[PDB]
Order: sequence, then structure tokens, then C-alpha cells
Amino acid sequence: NAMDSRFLPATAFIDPEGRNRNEVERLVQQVVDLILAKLTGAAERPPMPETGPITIPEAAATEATLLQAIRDMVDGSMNPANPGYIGHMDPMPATMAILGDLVAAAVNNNMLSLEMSPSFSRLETLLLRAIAGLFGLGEQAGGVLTSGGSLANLQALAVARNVAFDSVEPGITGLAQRPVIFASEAAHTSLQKAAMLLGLGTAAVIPVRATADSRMDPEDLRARIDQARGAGQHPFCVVATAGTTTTGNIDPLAEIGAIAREHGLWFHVDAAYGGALVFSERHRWRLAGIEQADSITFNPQKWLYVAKTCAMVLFRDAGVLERAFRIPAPQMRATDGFINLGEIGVQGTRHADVVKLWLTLQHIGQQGYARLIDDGYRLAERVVEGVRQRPFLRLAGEIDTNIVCFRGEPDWLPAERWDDWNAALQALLLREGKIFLSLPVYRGGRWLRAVLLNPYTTDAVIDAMFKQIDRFAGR
Amino acid sequence: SRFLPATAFIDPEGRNRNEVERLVQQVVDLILAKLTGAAERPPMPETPITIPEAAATEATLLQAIRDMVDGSMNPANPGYIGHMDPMPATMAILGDLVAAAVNNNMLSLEMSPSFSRLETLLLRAIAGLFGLGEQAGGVLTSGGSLANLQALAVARNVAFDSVEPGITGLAQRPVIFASEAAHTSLQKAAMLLGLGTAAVIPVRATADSRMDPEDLRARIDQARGAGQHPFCVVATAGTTTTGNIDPLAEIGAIAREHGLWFHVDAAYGGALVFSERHRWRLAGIEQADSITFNPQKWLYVAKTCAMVLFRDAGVLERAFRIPAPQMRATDGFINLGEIGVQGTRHADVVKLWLTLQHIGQQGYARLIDDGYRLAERVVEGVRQRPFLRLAGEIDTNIVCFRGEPDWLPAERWDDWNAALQALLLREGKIFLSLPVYRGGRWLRAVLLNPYTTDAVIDAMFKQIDRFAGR
Ligand code: NA
Ligand code: NA
Repeated sequence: NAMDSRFLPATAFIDPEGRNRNEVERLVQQVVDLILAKLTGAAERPPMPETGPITIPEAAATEATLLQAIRDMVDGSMNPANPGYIGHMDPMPATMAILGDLVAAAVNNNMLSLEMSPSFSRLETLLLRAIAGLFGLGEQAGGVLTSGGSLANLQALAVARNVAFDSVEPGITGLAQRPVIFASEAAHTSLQKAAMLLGLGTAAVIPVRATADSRMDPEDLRARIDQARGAGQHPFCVVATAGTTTTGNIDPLAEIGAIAREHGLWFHVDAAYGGALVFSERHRWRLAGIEQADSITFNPQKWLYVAKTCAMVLFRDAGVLERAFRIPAPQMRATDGFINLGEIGVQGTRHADVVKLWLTLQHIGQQGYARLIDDGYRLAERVVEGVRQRPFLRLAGEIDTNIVCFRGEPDWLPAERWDDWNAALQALLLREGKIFLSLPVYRGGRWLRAVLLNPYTTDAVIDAMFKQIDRFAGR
Repeated sequence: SRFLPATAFIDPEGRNRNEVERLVQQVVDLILAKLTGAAERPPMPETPITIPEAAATEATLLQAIRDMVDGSMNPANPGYIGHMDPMPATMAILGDLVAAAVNNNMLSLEMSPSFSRLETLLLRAIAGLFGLGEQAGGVLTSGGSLANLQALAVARNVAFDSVEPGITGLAQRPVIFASEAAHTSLQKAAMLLGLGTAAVIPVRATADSRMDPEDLRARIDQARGAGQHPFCVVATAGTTTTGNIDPLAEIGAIAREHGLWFHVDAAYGGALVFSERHRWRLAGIEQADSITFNPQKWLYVAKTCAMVLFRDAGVLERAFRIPAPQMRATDGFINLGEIGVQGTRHADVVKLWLTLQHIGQQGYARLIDDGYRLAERVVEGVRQRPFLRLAGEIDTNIVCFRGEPDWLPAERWDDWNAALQALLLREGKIFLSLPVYRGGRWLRAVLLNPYTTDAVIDAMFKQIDRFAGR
């Protein structure tokens, strides 16, 4: 065959009868040893790297070239494994998440259908049923894994739209009244992208006023709904966010949901980040009201430390996916009751994320996550206290998760020079402190953003951060 | 109190190096054992979930991995010849190990400084291979469904200016055209885009499952007469069931003649660009407005790996990207999340780039040749047996065929072919798929496994001969 020819490297594939096993094992071990050396020594690389030409070669690259490429890829990539990386909802991966993706890629199954993923499709369906149980959604609840929270939000909104307008087969172009959804002004932009994609347009996402603590104002929500109907629009969904992207705040889920139900609006909870609190006895009360959601988005890739991507959309009634999403096609359900997951997802073919998810959940355990979450809050509160002791600094508001947004508002500077002050501080922290904070645009200004995810971030890192902030301000 | 395993994470200062090395090695040795011994497992497997409070033991995790592999489908078996799902290239497996380890995010340049630039440059080069021109480029997507979704979204946005106001105010229903043999992801995309599944108007296909240009013309005029608004034609380069290629040049010319967006779904057949001998089959694709292509299929890249390419990559900024302050880097690159359906995204470019380098264009040309050779062996085997019938001519390494025995009434043909398919798998350890096609059940051979040989094909027909009595 081709694998005996001189046009293929002897290690292009793994011979299923072991004829090239020694050569493969050697190549595999090269990469394993290299990557392990890079990860066990990750602190040697800064949180951010210090800075083609791309041509697809005719002949096979040498193993020396392949390994150099891997080396260059790692060295030029961001390093959230560095204890000083505290700026984004992007964590160092759990060991079993890395190993899970090795397993997933090796067996290379397809979530598209049962016969292409006999074990994984069943594992995923059962696992998400259990997880929906943790959210308190009831016994009809379930969902699918998606390649990212944006897709999860897209699918929920698609179901909300289909349920309200019966649009699976005729579409929505016939409507005289514009469909609109409501969300906090601090909600994620994937909502606007979803609305665009769904044929609603970006402007169909009506922003609801958030408080000083970046939580949705239920009073304004009700006002916006009335105003929308007054404008001849057709509201059909409300989105509450459980852990906003910038400040990590949690909307008042019960109040929002009650308003949604009063007006017959689909209640979607975007808990991409904050959804992890269900593993925390100490903190899951913060999610009170989420158990009544019509749909939930949750991203284990964030606070559950699962290697990207890992996200899901859960429905309180999983059958809604067959009634108001699934395209017309003959039934092909298996004898033990499972359905081809491709039929009820945005994606068709899909990578088996369930492997790394299930393996990581088992390795760490609920108690493990409860501990990690507590440490997150602990570090966040240390940042909060440090800011409060510095009058030239300002919190964005109360915190609800392990995220602290703050900025310098010094009186030796006029307000219009604050963005440059903070941008320079962020640059200084990274360059000389090897500490990475993000600098999002928030409330028309530039704010510093701390996301305390790295389990190897210590009190000393935070202290070092403030120590350098002090010098930049001349204390 | 609550316990974290010493190997839950990898200590960046090496304090748990020895323990994490041992755990990784155990999984590596287990996976390598299963793959180098994959022929020991049949193509398909033979025959409660609670999140634990406490950390699971290493023995438990390894046993779970063992159970997961043994319970999975096995395309690495030489007898797996039924789907567009191949055994992964070695560097694709290793690529995903690398990607998970560094755990970067394709959402923005800041979160994937190397990967974002590598992907953009790689897809420019690939767009060039399709002959799309100097402005061409695109993004990797998690699946060809998303690629088709994004392409059709852009087509819609360009024609109806719908990025901000949407399409609800329209009076004429927007419709697209595709072969009756085209992929169902078009219908799902149409549903998602607010067009509805019925917006995909099926165009008659020939006996060889290729879109008929004249019927395309007829359906378009008909749509306009029925007060509809055509805005896109989708040609398919490698249909899912039979693997046939639409006449891209003729379809594209008709599309451009009617001012319609021309999208080529080359999810499978796109791989032919790496074949000097066979890429002439995609003649006409170079004038497409957009192209879908899935390296996860015929380029052996572990799932997922797919892309959408645009002849003018700039159209993503004018008719897709949502309003936001621009954040362009000084070297010209843009945050990929802004111009994709997905935001956060797994770095598929790692396995794609490593696999492309390892196999090379020569390697893919060789693999593709072998596929055609095996396919032609199946076609010849069918032609020698009057009780079997070909679905039509083949264009790629895919052969769709079925038994139509005269000792059975036509209503029993489905059962005959279903029984044959089950017999082949159980007795011969040979997997063919059995899709619904033209109202019946057809056998489907997809000859992708580099370790599938003539003997496998011979054993298949011998098995077929026994079942038929011959
Ligand atoms: Na709009
Ligand atoms: Na993926």
C-alpha cells in the first residue's frame, strides 16, 4: 500500500498490526518528553511570549523539523500555567484533560451519530443528564456538548426562536414584528453574534441596565419589555448571565426568571463561567433561580479547568430539541433509547470532548472543585482588600466570583488620561513583574481585570502585584 | 481536608514532575498498545454516571480509558470501509496533545499569539491551492456544518444587508439551490439562519448523482416566478453518499449569470487539491465565492478539522463581523473570534499543520491514488455480479452499491442488503455503511484506511458471493 511506498514517512500512521510500532513509539515519546519538559518547567516561560513563511511541503518533513515546529509553537504561545497569569478565564489544563484529548484523538470517533461514537454518545448524554441534575433542572433535562459557549448560546436562542415562531421549516422572513431578546448591558457579545446568525440582526439584542455592581436591573428589564412591545416588537427570550465576562458578576436569576415567565419569554441562563458553582456547597446559593431556567449554558473549559473546548447547552426539557430544532428526517433511535447527537446540535461532526470532561471530573471530584473554587474566592478577596487600601484605585463593584475588575483613577490626572495610566500600568506589570492582567474596555474606559484561576498563583504573586502598582503610583 | 490529587495539574516549577510523568506514561503506553494492536479489535464494538465526591484513583481512570477505547468504533481496523471517518495521522494525535497542553484560545490574538497567525497564513496558502486568488483566506471551524453555516450567513448578509437589522422584514422569501444529493447541513444551516429548511431548493441530480445545470436554471426562474428571492447556489464536490462531484464550472457560470453567491461544499472532495493527478476534477472551484473543506475526512486529520474559505477574506469584516471597536495588530492580523461563528475555539491548526508537514503533498497524492485504486476494485467486483448494481459512476474513493436480486421482489431488497451488511460485519469483520438513498437501502464503501488492502475487498465479495449463493 501507500504506507510501504517512498512517498510516505514510515510513521505517517500507526500500523494496526504493530509493524511500525517501534518507530511510532519513538516519535510519540519525542513529543511527550518535549511537552512534559515544557509544562513541568512552565514557570520558566513568561505569561505572554516575546514575539511564516507558510508553505505546504511536497515531501515529508523530518522528525527534527516537526519537533522544532512544536517547540516554536509552545514558545510562541501564551502560558496560563505561569503563576503570574491572572488575566483571563483561560486556565492551565488539568492533567487528565490533556490526556483525555490524547485518547479522544487516538480513537478519533465522531459525535455526529451513535454508530460513529457508540460509547461516547451514550456517556455524553448520561453525563449531561447528571450535570443538569446538579443545576436542579428536573428529570426531563439534558443537552449536548458544543465546541464553545457561543454555540451553546446560539442553540438555546435558536430553540427559543423556533418555539416562539414555529420557524424550523418556514423561517422568520414573514414576520411583521421584529423578534427581540433582552440581556444585561454586561452580557456576552456572543448574544449579538447569535442574533445576527439567527437572522434577527445584532440590534435585536436589547441591552438592560446593570447596577453599579454589574448585575441586571430587573426593574429596567420589565421597562424594556413594555417599551419593546410598545414599539411593536416581539420579545421571545430573556438572557440572564451568571458570571459576567468582565467583572464576573451574577444577575439576580430568580427575579429575572420570574419576569420572563410572567411575559411568556424563554428564560436562558448564560452560566458559562459561574455555572461551576454547582460543585460548591458554600457558593451555589448564588445561582438560586437557575433551576427554573428553560436553558443553561455552562463552560467547563473555564472554571472546571478542562482543556478547550468544553461547553454545553442544557434544556429543562430535552425533548424540545426534537420538537423545535431537529430538521425533518426519519427516526433512527437506538434500542436503548439514545439519539444521534448530530441531529440535535448546531454541529454535525463533533470532537469527543466528553472524554476529557469525564476524566477530569473523576480525577478532581466535586470536593476537589469545591476547594479550587474556595481558593479562587480567597485570592480574589486578597485583591479586593489590596485595592480598598489604595485610594487611587477603584473597584468596579462587589464581586460574585473569583474575578476582580479595578482601575486607577488618580487625582493627579484628569479623567481623560486614566486609560493611558492604566494601560501603562498593565504593560509594566507584565514586562517587569511577569504578571498578566487583562485590560478590557468597560464603562467607556480601560479597566484592569484579574481572574484568579491558576491553582499555583500564591499570595506572594498578588503582593508582588500591588508592590509594583505602588511604585508606579509613587505610592 | 477536601483532597486534590498530586497530579490534578502539572506544577510549573516541577514539584510533581515525577508523578505526572508516570501518569502520562501509563496513558501513553495504554493508547499506543490499543492502536498498534487495533486489528485485534473489530470495526464496530461488540456490545450509571455520577460525578464522584472524592478524587478517583489512577487505576480507575486507566480502566475507564480502557473501557472507552474498547467501546468505541475502530476505523483503524483494515476492514473498516464504511464512512468518511479515517484512522488519524500520527502527528494529528500528537498535535492535539500539544494543543491541549498549551491550552491556547483562538478567540483572540492575545490568547493564541502563534496559533492565530499560523492559522491565518496557512489558510491563505490553502486558499491559494484552490486558486481563489490574492485576497483569499478564511477560518478553521469545528466541523463542516459550521463552515457551511458561516458561508451561507455571509451570502445572506451580502444580499440582504442583514448583519444589524436581520431578515424578518422581507417580503420575498430568500432561497438557495443545492443538489438533491447535497449535505443536510445546508437545511440545518438554513433553519439556523432564519431561512427555514424549506429555503433549500433541491436541484435534480443525474443518474451519477451530479447536479443537472439545466434543472438549476429551471429552478431559479421558477423561484423568481413564485415571488422568491434566490441568493446562493451550492455546488457539492464529493457528495456524502456516493462521493460524486457536481460540474463546478458549469454551475458557477450559471450562478454568476444570475448574480448569485457561489458556494462550493468541498468538505470531502476538497482534498483533491493535494493530488496533481486528480485535482482537475474540481475544475471551476477557483471561481467560488466561498469553499467548505474538511481535512478531518480525506486528509486524515483527527476530528475536528474543517475550514471555510472566501475568495475575498475582507467580506468577513463587511458582512459578518458584528459592530465592535477594531483591535487589529500591527502586523495586520485580526482576532479570529470576530470573523467566525465560534468565539472560543480549540487550536485545530496544530494538528493540521503538523500533519500536512509530515505527510506532505506527495504523501496525500499517494494516499488518494490508493483510494481510487481500491474504489475501482470494488466497482469492478460489482460489475462482475449481475445481482449487484452500482449507484452510478464514481468521482472519488467512494462506491455506493446494492443488491437487486431477481429472486426477490423489490420490496425485499432493503432487507436483503441490511442482512448482507450485518453478515459482512459479524462474519467478515468488514464494515460497510447502509444509508438511505433514492428511497432504498444501499451499501456504501468509503476506502480511506491506508491499511485496507485488495485482500479485504476480495474477502468482502467472497462473503457477498456466499450470501447470494454464488
Ligand atoms: Na436587528
Ligand atoms: Na475541538
